[PDB]
Amino acid sequence: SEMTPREIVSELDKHIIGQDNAKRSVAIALRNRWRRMQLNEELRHEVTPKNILMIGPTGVGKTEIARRLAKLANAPFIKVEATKFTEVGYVGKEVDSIIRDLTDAAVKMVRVQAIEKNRYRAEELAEERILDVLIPPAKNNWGQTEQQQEPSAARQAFRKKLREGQLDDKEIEIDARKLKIKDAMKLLIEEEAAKLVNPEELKQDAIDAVEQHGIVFIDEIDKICKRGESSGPDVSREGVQRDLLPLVEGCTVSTKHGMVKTDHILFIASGAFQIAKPSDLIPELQGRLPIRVELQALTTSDFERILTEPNASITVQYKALMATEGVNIEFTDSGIKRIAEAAWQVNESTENIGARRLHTVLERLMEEISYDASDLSGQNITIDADYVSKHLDALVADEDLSRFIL
Amino acid sequence: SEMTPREIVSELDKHIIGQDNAKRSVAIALRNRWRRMQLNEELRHEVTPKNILMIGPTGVGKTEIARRLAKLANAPFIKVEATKFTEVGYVGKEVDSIIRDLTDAAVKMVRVQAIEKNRYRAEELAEERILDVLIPPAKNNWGQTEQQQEPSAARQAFRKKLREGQLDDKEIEIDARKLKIKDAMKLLIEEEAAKLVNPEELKQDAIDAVEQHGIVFIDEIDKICKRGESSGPDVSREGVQRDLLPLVEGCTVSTKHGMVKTDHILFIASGAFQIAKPSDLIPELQGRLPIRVELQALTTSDFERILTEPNASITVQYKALMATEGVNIEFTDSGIKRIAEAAWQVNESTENIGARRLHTVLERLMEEISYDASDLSGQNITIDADYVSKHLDALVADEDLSRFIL
Amino acid sequence: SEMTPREIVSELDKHIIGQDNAKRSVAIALRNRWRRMQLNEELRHEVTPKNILMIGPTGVGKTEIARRLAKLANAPFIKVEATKFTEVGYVGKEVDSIIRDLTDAAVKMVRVQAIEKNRYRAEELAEERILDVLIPPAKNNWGQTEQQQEPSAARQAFRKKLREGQLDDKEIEIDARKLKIKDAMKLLIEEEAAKLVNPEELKQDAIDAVEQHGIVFIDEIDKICKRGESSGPDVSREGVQRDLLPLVEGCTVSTKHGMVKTDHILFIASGAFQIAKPSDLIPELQGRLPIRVELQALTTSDFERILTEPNASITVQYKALMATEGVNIEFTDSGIKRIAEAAWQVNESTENIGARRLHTVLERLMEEISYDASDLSGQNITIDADYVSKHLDALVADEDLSRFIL
Amino acid sequence: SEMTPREIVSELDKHIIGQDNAKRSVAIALRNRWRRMQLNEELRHEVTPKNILMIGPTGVGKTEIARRLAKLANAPFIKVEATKFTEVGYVGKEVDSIIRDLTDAAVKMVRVQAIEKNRYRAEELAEERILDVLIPPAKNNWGQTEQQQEPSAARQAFRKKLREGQLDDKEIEIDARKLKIKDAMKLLIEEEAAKLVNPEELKQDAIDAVEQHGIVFIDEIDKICKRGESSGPDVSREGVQRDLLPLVEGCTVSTKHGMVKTDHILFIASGAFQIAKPSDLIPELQGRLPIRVELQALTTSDFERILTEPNASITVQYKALMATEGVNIEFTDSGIKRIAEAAWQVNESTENIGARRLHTVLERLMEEISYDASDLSGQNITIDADYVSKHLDALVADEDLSRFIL
Ligand SMILES: Nc1ncnc2c1ncn2[C@@H]1O[C@H](COP(=O)(O)OP(=O)(O)OP(=O)(O)O)[C@@H](O)[C@H]1O
Ligand SMILES: Nc1ncnc2c1ncn2[C@@H]1O[C@H](COP(=O)(O)OP(=O)(O)OP(=O)(O)O)[C@@H](O)[C@H]1O
Ligand SMILES: [Mg+2]
Repeated sequence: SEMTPREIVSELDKHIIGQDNAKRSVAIALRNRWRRMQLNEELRHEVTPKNILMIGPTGVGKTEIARRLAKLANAPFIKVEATKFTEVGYVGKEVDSIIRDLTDAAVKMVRVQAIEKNRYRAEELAEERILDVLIPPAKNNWGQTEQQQEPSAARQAFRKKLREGQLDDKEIEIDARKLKIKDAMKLLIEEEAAKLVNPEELKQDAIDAVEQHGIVFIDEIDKICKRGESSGPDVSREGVQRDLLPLVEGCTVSTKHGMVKTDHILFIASGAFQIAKPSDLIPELQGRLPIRVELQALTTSDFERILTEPNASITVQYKALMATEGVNIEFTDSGIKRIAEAAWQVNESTENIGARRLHTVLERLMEEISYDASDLSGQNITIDADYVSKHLDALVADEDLSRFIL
Repeated sequence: SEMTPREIVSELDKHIIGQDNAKRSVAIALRNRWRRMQLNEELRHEVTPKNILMIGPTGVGKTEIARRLAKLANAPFIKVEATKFTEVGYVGKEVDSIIRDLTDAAVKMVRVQAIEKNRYRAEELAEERILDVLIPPAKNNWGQTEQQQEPSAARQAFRKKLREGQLDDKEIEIDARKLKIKDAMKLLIEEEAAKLVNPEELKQDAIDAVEQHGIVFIDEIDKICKRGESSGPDVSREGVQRDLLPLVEGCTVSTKHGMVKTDHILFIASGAFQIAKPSDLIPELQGRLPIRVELQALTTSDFERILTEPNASITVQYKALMATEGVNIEFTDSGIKRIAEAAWQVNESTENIGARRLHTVLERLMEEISYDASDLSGQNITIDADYVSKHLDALVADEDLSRFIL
Repeated sequence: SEMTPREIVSELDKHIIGQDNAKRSVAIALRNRWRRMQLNEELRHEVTPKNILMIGPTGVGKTEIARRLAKLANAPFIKVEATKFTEVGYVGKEVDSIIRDLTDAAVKMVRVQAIEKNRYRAEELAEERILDVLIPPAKNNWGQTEQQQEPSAARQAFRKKLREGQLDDKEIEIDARKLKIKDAMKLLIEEEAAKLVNPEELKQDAIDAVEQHGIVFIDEIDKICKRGESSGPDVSREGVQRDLLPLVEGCTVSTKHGMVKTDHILFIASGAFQIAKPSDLIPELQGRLPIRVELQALTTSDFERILTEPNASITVQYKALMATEGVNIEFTDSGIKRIAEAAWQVNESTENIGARRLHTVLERLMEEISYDASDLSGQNITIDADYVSKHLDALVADEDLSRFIL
Repeated sequence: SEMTPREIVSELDKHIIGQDNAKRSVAIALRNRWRRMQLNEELRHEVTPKNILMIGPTGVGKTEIARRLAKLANAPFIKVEATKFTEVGYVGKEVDSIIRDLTDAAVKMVRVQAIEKNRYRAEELAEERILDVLIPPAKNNWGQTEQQQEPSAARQAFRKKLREGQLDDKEIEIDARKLKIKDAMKLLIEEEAAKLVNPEELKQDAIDAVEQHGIVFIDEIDKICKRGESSGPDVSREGVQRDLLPLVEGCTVSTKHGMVKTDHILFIASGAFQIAKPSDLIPELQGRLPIRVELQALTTSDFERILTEPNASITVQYKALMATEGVNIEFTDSGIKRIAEAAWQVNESTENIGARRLHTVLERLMEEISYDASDLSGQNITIDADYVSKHLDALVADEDLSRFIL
C-alpha cells in the first residue's frame, strides 16, 4: 500500500518548482521504505536506510522538499542545524536532542491524528450538551419511531441558531457556572475530546512512527567539516560529526516517551559545500550518506512560478491583505515576470539567496499601496510591468542600496 | 553456545572478507570466557578479559568484526567514539554512560528473549478474552468430559472468524471502553504478554548478560594519545584515558536497572594509529589491552569479494529490494569487477575510505534502475561491465564530481 | 576478623613480590583501625587516622597492594585518579563523587554478599516447602526426641529424589497454581530469598561497610603539585588538594543511600613523583599523609618471580586455561627467564611500564598455542627458552613493532 | 555579661602555644562585640566590626586561634579559602556560599544546642504519654486545688515503676501499634524532641546568631592579590576581592533559612604574604581589615609544648593507640625535646611548614613499634633522646630523602 518513485515526484511536483533530480532522490528513499518492509526477516535488519545528502545554495528548495516528503508520508519530521551542536566551545547542546525532539514531533503527529479524526463527534456532542441548557429536556422519552420529530422543533430551532446564528449568553454545568456560548462552545470541545482519546496506547505509535518513518533534515552539515587547522584541534566541529554517527549508524536514546531505536530513520543532510566538499565529511558519514544529489540555483521562471502557482503565494496573500482595505490588487503576467527579474537581478548583483529574495522585493514594490491602501478603497490597482520597473529599477540598479533595502 | 576459536572464525568468515589475524584475535578472546568457567573459584576471579586493541585503516573491518563477534556470542554490544568525551575546554558526557548504554542493550535483548519465547501464550489468552465479549459465557460450567463441545460452536465460530478473517468492532474492559478488534488485539497482547514476564528474572538476567558477556568497542582510541600541540588539552585527551580506566580495570557503576560490575566486560579499542602509537597510551591502559592485532588495507579483489560473498551482501541486498518491484537484477562477474575497480580508483584519487566506498558507487550505479523499478516488473535487467562503465567511468574521471557524488 | 601486621604482610606476600616496606605501611594502617576500635569513647573519635602516601615508579605494585589489602580486609575499594578533578578550562566533576562511588561499590559487595552468604538457607527452606505438597503433613506433631525419625521415611524419600533425582510436576501455593519443580524450585528460592534479606539493614550494613572499612586509592597525587609552568592552573590543581582535604580530614558527604562519614576511610595517596615531590604538596595535606613509603623499581629476577611465585600467577593462569582445552603447558625455567628478559628489554628500548609489560609479552608469546589449543588436545607444549625466542626475539628487537605489539 | 581582652587571651592560652599578639587581637575584636552592644542606637549602626587580617606562615596557629575564638563564644564559624572562588576561569563557585554555609553552621550550632537544653522536657512529655496508655485517663478533670492528689496513686505508681523499674510491654498510638516501653520510650523521645525543636523558632536564633556573632576565616587571601600582569586582565583574582566587599562591608544574601544581613560579622582573613603585601589588597578591603597582626614562626619549645600540653596531643594519642596492644609507651622529656628538634630541623632544612611536621616525624619514629606492637605485649618501651636520634638522625640529615618520607 504505497506510491512509487514517479508517483511521488508528481506529489512533490505539486509544491516544489524544479529540482527534479532531488525529487527523484527523496522519491527513491521514500520508496525503499516500502521495499525493505517487504523482505525476509534476515534482510530487514541487514538493509539500512539510504540516507541522502543534498548539495545546493540557499533559497532553492532543499528543506521544503524534505518537509513535503515527510508530509507526503505523514512521517515524523525535524530540521536541525549541524552548527547548533558546535557551540561546544563553552556552551552545550547534545545530539540526543535531535531524536528526543523527533519523538515529541511524533506524539504531536499521532495526537493531532486522533483529534482531527473525530473532531466532528466532539463538536457534535459539545453542541449536543448546549441545547440541553437551552431547552431543558423532560426526563424519559423514546419508545416509538418518531426519531425525526423527536428532537422537537425547539431543539432543532436553537440548533440552527447555535451553529448558524446568535446565541451568546448562558450558564453550563461542569465541575454549574455562567459563561457564554462562543466560549463555552470552545470549553466543552476540549472536555468532550478527552473522552475519545487514549493513553499508554500512544507508545507503539509514536515510538513506532519515529523508529519506522521518522525523517531528519540535518542542515548545513558542511559548516562542520575539516576546515584549515588540523585533524585534532579543530575537532570542535569534526567531533560534531563523530557525534551524529550513533544517530546515523543506529544507536538508541531515551526520551520522555520511552526508548527509541534510530537504527533506520531517514536522514537528509544538506549543504552548499562551496568551501568544503562532501569528501571532507568523516568516512563514517560518507559511508552512511550513500545518495548524493546536487540541486540547481533557481531561475526567473521558477521565481515567476513561485510567485503565482503556490496556493498561498505572497502574491495571493498580498492581494488578500489589501482587499482588507477595499483595494483590488492584480498582478499581471508582465508584472510578475518583472518582480521575477527583479529578484534574479539583486541575487545576481549582490549576494544571492534564492526564492528568499521575493519577500523584500514584493513588500518594497508595494510600499505605497501598502501605506495608502486605506484611501485607495474601492479602487482597482493593477501591478503591470510598467509599475514594477518604475518602483524597483532605481533600487536594483543601485547595488549598494540593494544590500540594505532589498 | 560456546564454540571453538577455529569455528568462531568460520562464522566471522561469513560476514567479513580477510582480516584473519583480527578474527583469530577476537575468537581467542571470546573463547577464553568458556575456559575461565572451567576454572576453580580462585583462578576464575583472577583471570580477567583479554581486551583487544585493533590497529588499521578505515573501512577494513575492525568494527564489523566486533559486531558479528558480539552477535554470534549473543552479547550486549556497544560502539563508542573515544572522542565523545574529549575537550580542551568544552563539556561532554561522563564515561560511565558507556555502561548505562550497554546495560539498556542487555535489557532490550532479554525482553525480546522472553516475549518471542511465549508470544503464543499471550496472543492466545489475548483472543481468549476477545471471545468473552463476543459471546458472554454463562457463569459456571465444566463437570464432564466434554472439552471439545465445551468451547461451544458459538465461541469456536467467532474464533475462526476472529483469527482468520475479519477484525473490526466492539468494546472490551480494562481500567470498559469501545474499541476495534484489529486494534484491541494488539492492545490486549501487550497487556497479556506482561503477566508472563517476571521482572526480577529479566532484571537479573539482563544484568548477568552485561556483567558476564558485555562487549564494548572503543573507536578512535588513537585520537586520545599524546599529540604535542599542547600540554593541558593533550593531558586532557589523556584525561579521557584516565576516565576509562575504571571500566577496564574493573569497577562498579549504578544504572536504572541496578548495579553493574565491569570486571568481565571485554574491550575492543580500535585505532588507525597513523599519528600516535599504542605505546603512547597511558601505561595502565596499555596494561589492560593485552592482545594487539593489525588489520590490513583492503584490495580490489577484496572489494569484489566483499561485494557478493558476505552473507547479506550489498549485491544480494540490492537484488532483494529490486525483486520487491518485480525486477530481476543480475551482476556480470566483470560487472562486479568494474565496480570494485571504480571504488578503489576513487578511494585512491580522493579520500581513501575503504569498503565504505562500495556503498556510494553501488547506489549511484543503480539509481536510474532504482527509480524505474516498478515500471520494469517482470524484466530481467543485467548489470554487465558495459552498464557499469556507461554509468561510472565519466564520474570516476571527474575528480571534483567524485568528491561530491561518489 | 582482625589480624596482626606481620600476618597481613604474609597475605600480601602471596600476590605481591617485593615491596615489603609498603606491605608493612599498609599492614599498620589496617591494624591501626582495629586499635582505634579498641579505644574508649573519648578518643574513638579524637584519633586522627593515618593515611598512606606511596612513592614509586610505574608497575611496581602500589595499586596491587591496596587492592589485595582491600580484599583481605574485605572492604569496599575505589580508585580515584587525582587529575579527574582538575580543569583549567573544564568542569571537572566534584570530589563528592569519591564517597558516592565507594558507597555504590559497598552496596554491591553487600548485596551479593548477603545472597551467597545464606543461599543454602533459602534453597533449604524452598525445598522444605516442596515436600509439604508432596507429603501433606498431618497437623500437630513433635513431643518426644524422635527428631531423626520424625521427618518420616516419606519426606526423606522425596527428599533424596528431589535434590537427587526426578520429580518435575506439581502445584504449589503462593498468592495455589500448577507448576513444575524444576522451576517451582527457582520460583521459591527468590521468594524465600526475600525473607532473609533486610532492606532496612543492608542499606545500613553498606554504610557500616564503608564508614568503617572503606579504602580509597588516589592516583597521580603528584600530577596535582605546583609544577611551575604557569600559576593559574597550579592553584587549579592545588584546588583539588584543598577540596580533597575534608575527605582525608574526616567529614560527612550525602549519597543516594544516606549520609556517610569519611572519618575512618583509609586513604592511600600515590604517585611516581618524578617531577614533583611530597614536600610540594600543600602543607595541610602533607601533615595529613603521615605514613610515607617508597616502592623500588623492579628487576628482571623480580619479573621472573612475578611470573611464577604469586598464587594465581599469569603463568599458572595460562597453563590452567590451556589444560581446559586438554593441552599440557610446561614453562621451563629457561623459558621464564626469557619472558622476563624479553619484557625487560622492551621496557628498556621503548616506554618503561613496569610489570605490565609481562602481560602483553606473555599474551603474544602464547597466542598461537592459545588459538590452536583445541586441536593440540592431549599434547604437551613446553615453553622454554628456545620456544620463547622463536616467538618474541624478532618483535622485541624491531622497536617499531614493540611500540605497537608488545 | 562577657569576658575581657585579658581574660580571653587566657582561655586561648589554654589551647594555643605562643602567638600572644594575635591572641590579644582576636581578644579585642571579641570584646568590641560586647562594647558595641552597649551603646546608643545611633552608634550601634555606625560602628562596624574591626576585622582582623593575620599575617604569618603555615603551621603556626592562625586558623586554630580563629576556631578557638569562635568556640570560646560559641559563635557560628566557617573557614574558606580565598582561592576557592578563583576557579572562575571556567568553573563556578560564588561567595554567597560563604554566608550560606555560615547559617547552616549556625542551625547546627543552635540544633545540638537546643536538644541538650530541653532534653528533660522531651523525656517528660514522653513518659507523660506512656502513663496515659497504662492508666487510661477518664476524660474531663481538674477544677479544684487537688493538683498533688490529682495524678492519682495509679499514675504515680507506674510513674516510679517506669522511670525506676520494670514495665517493658505495651502498645502506643502514633501514625496505634504494639511495642515495648524500653524502646517505645526512645521512639517517643525523638518524635517529641521534634515539637520542641523550635520549628520556625529557630530563625531568630540562627539568623540572629549568624548576624550578631558569626565569624568567617578567609584563608590565603594573599593568593588573590594584584600579581604581575595588569589591573584589568589578572582580575580573575582581584575580582575575587571585589566579590567579598559586599560581605565585608555589609550586604545581604538569601539562605534556605531566611535572609541574613552580614552587616557586622567578624571576618578574620589571613595570609603569609611572602609574595604580595596587604598593601596590594584592593583599597576597600584594606579599609575593612583595620586590625593588622603578624604571627611568628614556631620554635622547638613550641613544638615541645605542642607535643605534650594538649589534652589530646599526638604523643598521648600514640601511647593510647599502642596500649591497645598491651605495650606501654612513654615519651621522656629528652625524647620529646628530640622530636621537637627533629621537626625544626626538617622545617629548616627542606621546606618549612610548622607544627604540621610533627605528624610524619612522630609516625616515622614509631614505625617499628607500630608494626611490632602486637609482639611487644606486656613490655614497657621508652622513647628517650637516644631512641629518637637513632631512628631520625640519618633521615633528617638526608635532606633529599626528607622531602619524601618526613
Ligand atoms: N571484509 C570487510 N572489510 C571491511 N568492511 C567490510 C567487510 N565486509 C563488510 N564490510 C562493510 O564495510 C563497512 C566498514 O565498516 P567498519 O566499521 O567495519 O570499518 P572500520 O574501518 O572497522 O571502522 P572504524 O574505523 O570506525 O573502526 C561496514 O559497513 C561493513 O559492514
Ligand atoms: N609484586 C608485583 N609488583 C609489581 N606488579 C605486580 C606484582 N604482582 C603483580 N603485579 C602486576 O603488575 C601490574 C602493575 O600494577 P600496579 O597497579 O600494582 O602498579 P602501579 O605502579 O602501582 O600502578 P599505578 O601507576 O597505576 O598506580 C598489575 O597488573 C599487577 O597485577
Ligand atoms: Mg579507526
